[PDB]
Amino acid sequence: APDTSVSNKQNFSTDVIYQIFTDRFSDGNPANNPTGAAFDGSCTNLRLYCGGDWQGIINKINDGYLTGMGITAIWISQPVENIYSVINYSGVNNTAYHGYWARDFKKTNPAYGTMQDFKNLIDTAHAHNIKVIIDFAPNHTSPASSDDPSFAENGRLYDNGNLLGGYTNDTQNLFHHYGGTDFSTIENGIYKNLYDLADLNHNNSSVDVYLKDAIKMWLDLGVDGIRVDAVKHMPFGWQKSFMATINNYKPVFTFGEWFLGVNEISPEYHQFANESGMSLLDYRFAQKARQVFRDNTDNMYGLKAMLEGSEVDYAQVNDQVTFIDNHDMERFHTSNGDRRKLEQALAFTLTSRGVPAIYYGSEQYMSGGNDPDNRARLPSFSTTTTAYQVIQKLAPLRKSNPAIAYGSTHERWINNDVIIYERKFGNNVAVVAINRNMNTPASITGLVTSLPRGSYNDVLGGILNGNTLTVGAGGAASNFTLAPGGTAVWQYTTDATTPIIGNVGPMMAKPGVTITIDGRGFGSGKGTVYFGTTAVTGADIVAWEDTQIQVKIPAVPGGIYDIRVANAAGAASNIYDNFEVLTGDQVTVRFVINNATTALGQNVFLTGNVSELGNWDPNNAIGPMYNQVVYQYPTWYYDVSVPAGQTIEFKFLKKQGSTVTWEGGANRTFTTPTSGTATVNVNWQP
Ligand SMILES: C[C@H]1O[C@H](O[C@H]2[C@H](O)[C@@H](O)[C@H](O)O[C@@H]2CO)[C@H](O)[C@@H](O)[C@@H]1N[C@H]1C=C(CO)[C@@H](O[C@H]2O[C@H](CO)[C@@H](O)[C@H](O)[C@H]2O)[C@H](O)[C@H]1O
Ligand SMILES: OC[C@H]1O[C@@H](O)[C@H](O)[C@@H](O)[C@@H]1O
Ligand SMILES: OC[C@H]1O[C@H](O)[C@H](O)[C@@H](O)[C@@H]1O
Ligand SMILES: OC[C@H]1O[C@H](O)[C@H](O)[C@@H](O)[C@@H]1O
Ligand SMILES: [Ca+2]
Ligand SMILES: [Ca+2]
Repeated sequence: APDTSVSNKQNFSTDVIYQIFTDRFSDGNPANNPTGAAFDGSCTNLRLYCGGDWQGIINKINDGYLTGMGITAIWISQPVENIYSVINYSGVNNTAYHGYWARDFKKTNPAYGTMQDFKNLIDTAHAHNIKVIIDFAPNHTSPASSDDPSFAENGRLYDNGNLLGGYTNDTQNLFHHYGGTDFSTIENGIYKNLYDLADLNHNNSSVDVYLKDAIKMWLDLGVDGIRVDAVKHMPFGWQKSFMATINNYKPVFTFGEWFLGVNEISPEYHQFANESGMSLLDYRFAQKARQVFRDNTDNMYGLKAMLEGSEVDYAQVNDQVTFIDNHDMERFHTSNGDRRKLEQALAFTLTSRGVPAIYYGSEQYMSGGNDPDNRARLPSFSTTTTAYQVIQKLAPLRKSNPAIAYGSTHERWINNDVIIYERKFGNNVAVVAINRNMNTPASITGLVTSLPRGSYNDVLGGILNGNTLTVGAGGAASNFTLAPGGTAVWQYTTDATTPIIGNVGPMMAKPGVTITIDGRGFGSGKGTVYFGTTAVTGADIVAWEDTQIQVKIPAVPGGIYDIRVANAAGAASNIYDNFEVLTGDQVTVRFVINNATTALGQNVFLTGNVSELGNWDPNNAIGPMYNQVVYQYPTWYYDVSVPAGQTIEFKFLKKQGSTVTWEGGANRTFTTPTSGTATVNVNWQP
């Protein structure tokens, strides 16, 4: 299939995602609406159910509202059955309209629809070449008080109707009972409850296996992507085995939400995108795009620096989901904000690297503050707003122009208010010029691009006041004045003669799994895929065509590999690095070490003999381990994804700066379970 196919569930850079709060989009079936205190048909109480459902999204795909816009992926509210309680928080009544308060991950939320409505949504979306991404929130079930078992549904978790347990009298320890987080540390935020949500205990084998069985069920129903909620609040080791479960079973594009505020750059955030096996919502892009295009607290140099810097800091920048607002931010468009600002920011996101996500109602200029006011019902389904037309013209370029789906980003002209950047992938080029100043025209002189000579028409058709670009010899453009608020997109596409890899998904899997390599110039005839210097040819290449290769990961040792393609003619591609071949299936094991006293700045880490534990390398050791919530110093603990069903050797070490102190004695051995979790409780060997 080509890279742009609806069946490419592994990579979404050629897609434009439309993020839908199911309840707030279209009530296509009023018979499934909540009744009583849980429902507000006027949707003026934004914490109640307004009635929107999966039949409503089907109707909007069918009648061309979503497809007219060029949307090729929808991201909907978590589909699982939620609690039915209307919770009163100091006066306001609150319901599970948002899908985040699960009670059964194997059943649907009936307000949204039946399991048959879900399959009809999947099939209708696919028949219209729309991929379906669902939220999945495995961190917690629902508001619970162990002190008051009658509050809400006491966080109860059911397994396809069968009650597993609740928060009060949790003798099985399905949940964490350490109090609520104050967000002071990542550890604190992981093992304590978010607010009052009953925190699931992923170290409990029943919880571990249940959530992994539940995600496989939704993958069996044909979902094409997963947005994981609260990745900052679950153990990294468990989420890496969770990702290995998905990737070793049916790999689909998975990204998580790790919130970053304005100007916050976090190494942990970047480590998570680079090493977890899922990508992230690109809050670094979103916050800077809002600073430059919305709030004017930064200028185009800030924008250039984020684009240049993010291309390096994210190992796979083409997998990051970009957006200018979403459910956790005030809407981009303000009451007194010029609409041109929204239209430019959307033109910027749609032509930028990564996977653009448009929050529902952006095209209808919805404004609103923070939750719940950014989740109002969308007011109109008008197909003629300028913002609808901006998405309609630019979203198709993700499928048709590989420079926009995969290309590098090159700033070609800039000043405080104007950026002209170029996306390049082989000989495919897109050039985007944006003047954010709504008053001053920009005189552009000396612009050089990679466009062949010609008179390029603005793909936006002058609707954001763009113009034709005349390109002469050597990509030099004839000088022009960029209008106040002007935005223009110029492009050139042609065939790639060289194999060029633009994206690979999944990026972590065991031997035997088929990965998807997308790009251009692979040719029709089966060539060679290199994992390191290991050639994979012939029958292990499951599919080969010019834009997409599907190949089985060879049985190489676990570790990180560069991928490279050589077409049938021996021409080799660029290297696509950081592929992790896992040692096998994964299980999360909790390692607990007692009596590991440390100095200030000295932390305990774990390493061992499998790639998953850094292969005995102190620079790649797992940690720093935790030592405050589940166990307290000098006992340290950490949840680590390790190969299932085997004896690993490992040792703990203390690291402070450059100094590694290994524990003495013989290497430790442990035989990991085949599924479920295990705890290793040991004592520091001096
Ligand atoms: C729990 C959230 O924590 C992080 O995001 C926060 C961030 O820390 C704040 O500084 C920022 O101002 O707001 C964000 C949202 O609260 C984390 O990175 C996020 O992934 C995470 N937000 C998720 C999770 C939930 C579950 O609580 C959603 O909230 C919903 O639940 C509450 C109470 O249970 C309901 O009353 C709300 O109506 C729901 O939105 C977040 O919206 C979701 O984005
Ligand atoms: O500073 C690193 C470590 O040093 C210890 O002295 C301290 O008691 C621990 O709580 C800390 O994690
Ligand atoms: O008035 C606004 C209401 O919104 C929130 O849900 C608060 O929890 C609640 O206590 C407050 O009174
Ligand atoms: O057998 C004990 C030895 O095992 C491991 O290879 C450790 O790397 C080493 O530092 C330790 O001293
Ligand atoms: Ca309904
Ligand atoms: Ca948690």
